[PDB]
Amino acid sequence: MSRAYDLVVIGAGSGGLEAGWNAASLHKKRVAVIDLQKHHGPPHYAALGGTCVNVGCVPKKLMVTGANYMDTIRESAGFGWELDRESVRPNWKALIAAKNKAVSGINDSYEGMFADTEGLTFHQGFGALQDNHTVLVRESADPNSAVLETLDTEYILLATGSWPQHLGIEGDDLCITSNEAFYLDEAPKRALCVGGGYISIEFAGIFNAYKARGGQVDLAYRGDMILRGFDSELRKQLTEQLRANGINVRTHENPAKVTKNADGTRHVVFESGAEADYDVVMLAIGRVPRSQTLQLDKAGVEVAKNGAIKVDAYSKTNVDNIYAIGDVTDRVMLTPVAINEGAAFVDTVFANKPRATDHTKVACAVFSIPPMGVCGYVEEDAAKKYDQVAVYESSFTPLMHNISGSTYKKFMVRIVTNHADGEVLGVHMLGDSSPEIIQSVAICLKMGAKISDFYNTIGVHPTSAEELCSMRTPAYFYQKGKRVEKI
Amino acid sequence: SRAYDLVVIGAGSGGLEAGWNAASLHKKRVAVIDLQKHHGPPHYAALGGTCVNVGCVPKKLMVTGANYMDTIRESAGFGWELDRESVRPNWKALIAAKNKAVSGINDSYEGMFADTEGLTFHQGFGALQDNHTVLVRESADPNSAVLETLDTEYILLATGSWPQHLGIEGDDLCITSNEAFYLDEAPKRALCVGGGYISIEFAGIFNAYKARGGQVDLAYRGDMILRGFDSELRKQLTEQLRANGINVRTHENPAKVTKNADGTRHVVFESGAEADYDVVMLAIGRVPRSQTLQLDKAGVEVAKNGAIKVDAYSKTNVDNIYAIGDVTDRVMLTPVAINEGAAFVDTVFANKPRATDHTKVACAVFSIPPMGVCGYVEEDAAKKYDQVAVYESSFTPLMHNISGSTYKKFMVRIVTNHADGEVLGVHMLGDSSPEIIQSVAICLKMGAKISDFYNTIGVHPTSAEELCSMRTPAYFYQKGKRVEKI
Ligand SMILES: Cc1cc2nc3c(=O)[nH]c(=O)nc-3n(C[C@H](O)[C@H](O)[C@H](O)COP(=O)(O)OP(=O)(O)OC[C@H]3O[C@@H](n4cnc5c(N)ncnc54)[C@H](O)[C@H]3O)c2cc1C
Ligand SMILES: Cc1cc2nc3c(=O)[nH]c(=O)nc-3n(C[C@H](O)[C@H](O)[C@H](O)COP(=O)(O)OP(=O)(O)OC[C@H]3O[C@@H](n4cnc5c(N)ncnc54)[C@H](O)[C@H]3O)c2cc1C
Repeated sequence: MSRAYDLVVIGAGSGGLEAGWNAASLHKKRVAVIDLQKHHGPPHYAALGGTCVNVGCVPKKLMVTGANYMDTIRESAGFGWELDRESVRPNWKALIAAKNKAVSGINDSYEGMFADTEGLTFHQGFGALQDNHTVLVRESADPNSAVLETLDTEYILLATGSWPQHLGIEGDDLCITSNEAFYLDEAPKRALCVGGGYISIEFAGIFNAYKARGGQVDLAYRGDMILRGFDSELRKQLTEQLRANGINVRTHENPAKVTKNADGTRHVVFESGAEADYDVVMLAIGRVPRSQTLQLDKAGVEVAKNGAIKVDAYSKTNVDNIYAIGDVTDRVMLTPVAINEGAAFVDTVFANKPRATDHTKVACAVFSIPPMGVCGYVEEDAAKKYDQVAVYESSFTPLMHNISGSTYKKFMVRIVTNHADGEVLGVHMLGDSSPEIIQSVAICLKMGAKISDFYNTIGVHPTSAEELCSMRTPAYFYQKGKRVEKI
Repeated sequence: SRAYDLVVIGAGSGGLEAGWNAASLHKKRVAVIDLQKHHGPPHYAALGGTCVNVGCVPKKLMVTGANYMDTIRESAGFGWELDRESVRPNWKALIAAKNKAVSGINDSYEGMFADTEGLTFHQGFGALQDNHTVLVRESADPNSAVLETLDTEYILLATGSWPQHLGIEGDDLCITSNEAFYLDEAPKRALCVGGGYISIEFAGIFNAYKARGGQVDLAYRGDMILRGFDSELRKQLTEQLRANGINVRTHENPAKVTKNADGTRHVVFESGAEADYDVVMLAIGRVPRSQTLQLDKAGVEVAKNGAIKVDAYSKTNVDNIYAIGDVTDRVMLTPVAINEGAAFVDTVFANKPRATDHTKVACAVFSIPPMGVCGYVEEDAAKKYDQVAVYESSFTPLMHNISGSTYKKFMVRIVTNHADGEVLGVHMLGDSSPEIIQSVAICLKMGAKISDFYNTIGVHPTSAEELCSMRTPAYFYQKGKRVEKI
């Protein structure tokens, strides 16, 4: 045309593909999506479908599902299931092969999508900017490589995601990150997860279920407690449940130096001086916005210090026809948020239905064993926003577990309210099914539920979630930031 | 004045709520009567009620156990190697573990009466001599020994319900869920008669614990199991029941049951079909247990079937006699019984009249896989509103590509009033739907409309996030008539 394409998307991931397909399918726009690869795995790891499909949500969940069988096969003994317990063994190679066929199945569906959505096209290569109206598809991330394509477009959407952060330390190249974790051929007998975030804890559980019999999994983390940013009672009890299933949680610990040993194992010396030896050292310390090879200065797009592309409520940049979504904008790095921003962008730009994504009261899960589901503010946050805050709590060991022998499995729910009017500002739980229970709780929190709304619903019995409906009396309060006990 | 403020007959889910709140909160003298102090034969229930003893608590423990059959099966896909021909379910170990759990709850209740001043337990069959005198006797027989007499200002009858029997010959050789909890061996061939949640729940428990060559038959008169639930989910669940090995026999009803020389029972079906089974469990319905209470000499009205007629506030036609829970036959679930017990104590001793909302009650079926349901079924909703829109999803979770249980479809169906978008009912089939529905009911009590579901951001990867993903109706009921175009 007077512009060959309507939109060029860089990144065929969660947001990118939502954006790309609705603009084409619903609005009949000519959309080009660029990505580095068509199927998961090395060298790029992510591919069509993004990080979540390929080296993220979907494979980690199957791998956590697989890991959960260590506890359910142990637990069947208390309900009468007799089996030769000595014969039980995990097979990591069997897991990675089924995960690999599941993930490649998805990859093949996306190809089909493009095949029958007129106006939608996959362009493979490294996307980079020439100016706000020309996108280059290059052979490599290097600015000097052969340009394969030069796409002239009206609108540019940048949806390139995140990448694993590294440690500055000597030996970093002898460490893997979650990307490689998915493709290991043998499960580590001893593994060090470093970081205290959800990817670290989730991977500590997987390695723990699949390790060989004298194995050990350590999780090292700089802070005082893992999962900073979560409810602190929940973070204390998940540390105890983790410990109870054998992960050695070593807080205030950080790698100093990693050295290759003769046999292959790595030798970590910790900043404390402490040193040990592991098959695998996996760094899960952070995820950084992946903006650096796009040549954003060619179009003049502004980025933050950490690389986040700065965007307004509507995801637009400081260049009027360039928008950005997902992890590269560094707001809430979760797939369903990337998708939502993906959809709000097409309503705004092509459907003149201007929406901004609401990044408040976004629920999320940690698929540790046992998992967590969390939504809204933590009481220390609430205590510096509200005047009168009430904290309701409840703790119990599912009766099941007095029969299965994992008596350490306390289900726990913490509700944080604004005590002036009873509106629920946060709901935090630890225990099985909590990922599933919290979905619909977020529906209540977006509606503006009060604690009355919760204790007046008749419970479904016998369930864990019926605790939600039984917390009538506050456990303690915060009169103006200070933990009070009567308000 | 009277010796007692309240005499509760039936120390179950409703009555223990009612007696402990009136004593502990209001400082009343409450006398609570039950037939025994510990679960088990001969009366099965005991202090704590049918749920604690021969109900929700044991059954859920037995379903959780039944479920390991599926998870040890399914673990192979994720790389767990096991000597799979060594796996044997042991019933006696299940029942024992169950019995140890229930007895400990029974002992909690010993403790509760020990420290609540004013609450006491009196053991025997309670029966009415007039509207201020309750008599505790040795047995249901009117001419049995009167162990003690209680003079009271109010009476609350919370006596529950009991298995419905089939009038056929051989009915004396069928068991019901009461005896199912106390069986010695797993039945290898079991017949579960009934299309309801108890029938389907026990068929799934027997299917997992039976001996290797066995079979569970689920027989029902109707056309499809689980009358009252969403039809599509009744349709889907039957397949998944069959896929795990249950011979589901619809349009079937025992006509006659006889004993065989080895004490297996022989059933002659109304179809002329014939079959032998170790156990024939009648789970055809629950009937209000009002018949031994001598309600007639206190002038109390019962319905045809035996429900004690009570108004919104659980008050009978006799001003100081109330009845709550199953015996009133409003919604026979435990949290409703409990709720009515607290409402009654507010109405009578706090004089804050409350009445129980029996309208948007969520309920779960702990079948394999389970169900979580709440609100209107589209057929009912379409009778009340003339623009209903039905939304629906089903997907097989990826886990189940890898586990091999590819028959396990998760399914959610939302029924709305299309005019305002108010959500009238949410119906789910699949694992965790009991848990997910609890919070869906909170939404539904607060008046959630469908845009509230889909404007929420999803928690990925979970089945629950499908709730937030339905923007388009599948069809509609225009003025009672189904239409897919309004
Ligand atoms: C181990 C792990 C676990 C996770 N678990 C969860 C979970 O359970 N739930 C959840 O919601 N979130 C989870 N996430 C995060 C989730 O993956 C992301 O929020 C989501 O994928 C971000 O969407 P996005 O659109 O920003 O980018 P992505 O899906 O990251 O899209 C990135 C895409 O851009 C491509 N790309 C990059 N540079 C270029 C270029 N120059 N040219 C062309 N293409 C390029 C990448 O190859 C490509 O796949 C997890 C992530 C990890 C790593
Ligand atoms: C097999 C089965 C499974 C169930 N599963 C569930 C479930 O998972 N969830 C759920 O919510 N509900 C379930 N229910 C139903 C639930 O058990 C009942 O709705 C509930 O317990 C009834 O409460 P109630 O207070 O009316 O009476 P109950 O709890 O039945 O209490 C009855 C009490 O009355 C006593 N009694 C009777 N007559 C007399 C008398 N003359 N004198 C003295 N004592 C007397 C009984 O012995 C006694 O325990 C289940 C029921 C059954 C049987």
